[PDB]
Amino acid sequence: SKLKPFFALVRRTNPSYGKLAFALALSVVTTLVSLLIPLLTKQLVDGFSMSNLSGTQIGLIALVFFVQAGLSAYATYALNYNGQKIISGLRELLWKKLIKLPVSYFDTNASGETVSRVTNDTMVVKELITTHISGFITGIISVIGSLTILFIMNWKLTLLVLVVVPLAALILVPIGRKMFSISRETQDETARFTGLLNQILPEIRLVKASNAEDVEYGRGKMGISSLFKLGVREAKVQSLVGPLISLVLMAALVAVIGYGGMQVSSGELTAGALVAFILYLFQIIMPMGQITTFFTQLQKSIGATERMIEILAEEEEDTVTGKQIENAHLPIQLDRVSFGYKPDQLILKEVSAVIEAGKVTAIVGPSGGGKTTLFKLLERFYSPTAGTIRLGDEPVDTYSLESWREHIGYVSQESPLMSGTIRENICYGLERDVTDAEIEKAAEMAYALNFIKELPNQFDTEVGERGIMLSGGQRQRIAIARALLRNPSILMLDAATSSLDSQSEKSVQQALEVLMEGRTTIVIAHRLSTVVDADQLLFVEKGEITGRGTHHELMASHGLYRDFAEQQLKM
Amino acid sequence: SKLKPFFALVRRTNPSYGKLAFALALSVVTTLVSLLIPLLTKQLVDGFSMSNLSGTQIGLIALVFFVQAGLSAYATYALNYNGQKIISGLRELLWKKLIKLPVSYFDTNASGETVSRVTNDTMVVKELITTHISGFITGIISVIGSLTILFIMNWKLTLLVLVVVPLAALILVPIGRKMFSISRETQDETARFTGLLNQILPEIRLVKASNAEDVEYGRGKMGISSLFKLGVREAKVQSLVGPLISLVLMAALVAVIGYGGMQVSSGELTAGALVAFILYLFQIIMPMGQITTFFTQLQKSIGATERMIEILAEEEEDTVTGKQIENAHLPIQLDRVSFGYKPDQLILKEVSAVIEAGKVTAIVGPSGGGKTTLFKLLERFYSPTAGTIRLGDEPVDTYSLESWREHIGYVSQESPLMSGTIRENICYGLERDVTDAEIEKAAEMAYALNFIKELPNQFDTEVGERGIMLSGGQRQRIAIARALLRNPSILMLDAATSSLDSQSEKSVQQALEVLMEGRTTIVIAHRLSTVVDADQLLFVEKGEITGRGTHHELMASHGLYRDFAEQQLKM
Repeated sequence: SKLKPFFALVRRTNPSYGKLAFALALSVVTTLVSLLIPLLTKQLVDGFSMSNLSGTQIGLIALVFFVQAGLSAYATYALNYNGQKIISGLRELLWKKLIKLPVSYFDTNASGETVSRVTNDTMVVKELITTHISGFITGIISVIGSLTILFIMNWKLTLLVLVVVPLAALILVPIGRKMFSISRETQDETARFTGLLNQILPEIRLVKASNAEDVEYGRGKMGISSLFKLGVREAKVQSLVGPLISLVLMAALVAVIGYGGMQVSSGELTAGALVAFILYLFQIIMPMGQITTFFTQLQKSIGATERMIEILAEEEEDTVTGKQIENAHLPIQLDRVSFGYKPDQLILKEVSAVIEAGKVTAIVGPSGGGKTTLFKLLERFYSPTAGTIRLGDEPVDTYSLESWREHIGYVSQESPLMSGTIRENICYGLERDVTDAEIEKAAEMAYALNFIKELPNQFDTEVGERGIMLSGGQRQRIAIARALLRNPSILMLDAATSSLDSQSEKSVQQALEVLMEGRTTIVIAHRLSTVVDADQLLFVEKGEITGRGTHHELMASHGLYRDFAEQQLKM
Repeated sequence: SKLKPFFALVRRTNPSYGKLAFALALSVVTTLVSLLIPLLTKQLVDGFSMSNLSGTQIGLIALVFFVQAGLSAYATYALNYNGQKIISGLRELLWKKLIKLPVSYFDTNASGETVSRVTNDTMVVKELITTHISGFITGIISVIGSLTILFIMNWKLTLLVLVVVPLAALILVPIGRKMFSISRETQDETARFTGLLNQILPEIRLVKASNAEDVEYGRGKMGISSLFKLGVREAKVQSLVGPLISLVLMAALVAVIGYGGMQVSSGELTAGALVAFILYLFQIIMPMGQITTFFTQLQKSIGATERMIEILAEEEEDTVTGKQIENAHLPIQLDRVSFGYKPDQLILKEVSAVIEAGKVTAIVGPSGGGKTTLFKLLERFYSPTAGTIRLGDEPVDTYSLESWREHIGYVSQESPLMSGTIRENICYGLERDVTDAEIEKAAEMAYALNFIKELPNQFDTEVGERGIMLSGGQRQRIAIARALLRNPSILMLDAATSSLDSQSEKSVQQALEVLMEGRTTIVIAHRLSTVVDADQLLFVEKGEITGRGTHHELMASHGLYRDFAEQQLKM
């Protein structure tokens, strides 16, 4: 059944089903060659006297090894190469989907867990396909055909003793499991002792100050004594297991080998059959581990595939919405917007607001209310189900979300840089324009080129893999220049105006007030600089609008009664 | 040479020599028995038909096996039991040392590395001693005896073949090493890709703002392409190495046992000898690897051995210093006190100050000032070298430090508590007095019976692993109450007064003041409650005494002014 999802995925990785079959059959004939190997040695033993035909048989055996090696090598290379093509396809599709579609909240599920899933689960799937789909088939064919050749070579003989030996081995194994259990308890208790020590040391200050080194020495002694008793336990078990292991194993080996010798010395027809038997039981034992490993890893592989298809399931979309985009200059309207999170959580309720077009307007929200949610609603990652943010007499959703975000003036103080150089900022500003060679021209025009440390270079200025060797204000003004470059039509502001002085704060304030004056400006912050800057301001509390109007007597009085208490809470 | 420190440490262990000798000789006996084993099988197989007397012979085989197993078991039990005894001795010595002598500075080295040192190095030493000394002697004996009896068995034919086969194995090994290295290069690029994805992920919100989804899709595709490139090389190397490994190993084994069979059909010196040789050959594989293991872990542990003596190296002093402490109510004097963390560092320079008996004391310190080291040397954890700290005309260096230490009391900022219950703190308030059964009544006197009458249980109420069951305020109050009761002479702390408000702050302040109408106090906190409760107010700057005099006028003029007024403005 799970083969259905597994094959669905490998079908999503579409083009190598014939080469894989080639590889599998070549591996099969490889194992058959390995089966052949003993018999030529058997003939060699049969010759036994002269060197000429013995030399010919040596030639044959060397040739057959060489064929086995070459063909097996080709099979393995083909298998792994195809598998790496497969894994390339998997990662390509997965990354494409995972970046393109899934709107913000899904990556809100987790951060490192997703990329971890991708990496490790892809690796497991690939190793599975190539190594284990080889190994299981080759080994099972090997072992069944091998016991068959044993039946042919040996009757109701020294193959029966062989098959009863692992009976005793299975009787053996649980003893090793018990040893493993005691070992587990051992590192468990050692970790306990380590934790006790970790607790004790940092407070050595109070320990000494109390003159209580003696009771602590006693605590250590107790812990050590407990570890000592457990060590004695492990000792007893280890001693009664190990020699028992050696006993049973060596004894069974002696039984097998010496009973074969009993056959050969008796004149039974087993002397080159004996060398065949030893070689060939060797080839028998070699591949059992592969069988067991496949049996184990199948479960994890299938779970991984389930995870993969789960990640592939969900969907999102952006230009698909429409093309009804216009000049995008109209007041933003929130109409009875109640949609928040999952319809059963309901973090929002009927939130309605009117912000005039081309007007600087900020918001104020509580630390733990709905301010961040209203932020993510203005930036419109969430899909309003109950509420409606009115724009353009209801094409607000209808026109391309890509076109709308193409008008967005996104900015935030937290935002570091994408890895690389300064040019990549405007390359991100690319919208099939590339801004030609108006890139540095605009950098100059809007104050950005005046500022990145006298432009050490226009392209070689490496912003950093992470961006450490640059400060916050620098990157924030880089971003504001980027947004001014993109489209200076609709501006949002997280108000990246924090501790960047009174030089850079006013710098970005005039940047938004001059370059972005007539067009729409939206601010979200906590300080009074933004509330006095904005022409209109609204206030949000318990996930509901609780303030409106201009910001002079209105917001002063809004403060005075309750918002002043809120501010005093902030300080 | 290094065996001399090894012997010195295990001599610090002391009682084991004879028992270890017994065990080692027993293991030698066992390995000789193992050598003996297959000769019995050879006698049996050369017996040959006539399973009757074969019964007696195989019974002799069985008894030899049984005595081998039992002797080996006793050997292993003795080895591990003794080794655990040495581990006990080491752990007790390290713990007694570490807790008792090392003054705070040795811990200021750092914390976690020391406990990791302890646990891991003890484990390594145990494993070394017992497993690897036994194994090294066992293996050398086994392999040498094996080669000798193999001489005596087949001479020039079998030994030459056997010796030359590991020659081809050594030919093999470097290719396996190269495969391993390329595999490591493989995980290197996997981690590179992982880090790229990790970096890009919050950059998903950034790019969804920035609309460069195709740009990042491309970035991921180049990353995947690089991984695919490397995978091709990994594939080629794996394909080359694998078949070559199988080739050499299987073909050489063919050579060996087939030459045996060639001889067998040759009617040379054969039959059970083949059966004998086979057993001996396996008698090599179990020992061989152990040699390798011993040849590594030793040096590992020997460094641990060095590490051990290093911790054992440090020495320190206590109550063997002397005894002169009895009223402990004389003014303390700081006379030219000049010693930082190290004489060369000179964090502290000739600081001189006066504190009269019973006077409250408050110390004002900056973040970068030597305020912490000043407090630590008041704790007398920083040994005076040049300067002199003396109350009672320099007995500080004559009487025992711990004596002054019970005569003083301390509580820190965080003020955690010993793992366990209420009994931890109160019983730590014991100095052979045992404080009868008034501990709870005294706690009541010190306003500590609040959480006695909480009473989840008087003694059974347990705080958890660390003590998170309680809160900062209640832990602070219980600890201070108990310790101040325990030590009513000098009184000292860093004022663990916090956001524990006005109820806890005032209550604990008045309680400690009740503890000290006739007792001396000193505080180095960073607020103003203790200073206005203090009659002398002092400041530290650059490891130098400044800002002395009475609180109100003198501090407002100079002490509480200057940088303190500056940071008050910063408040």
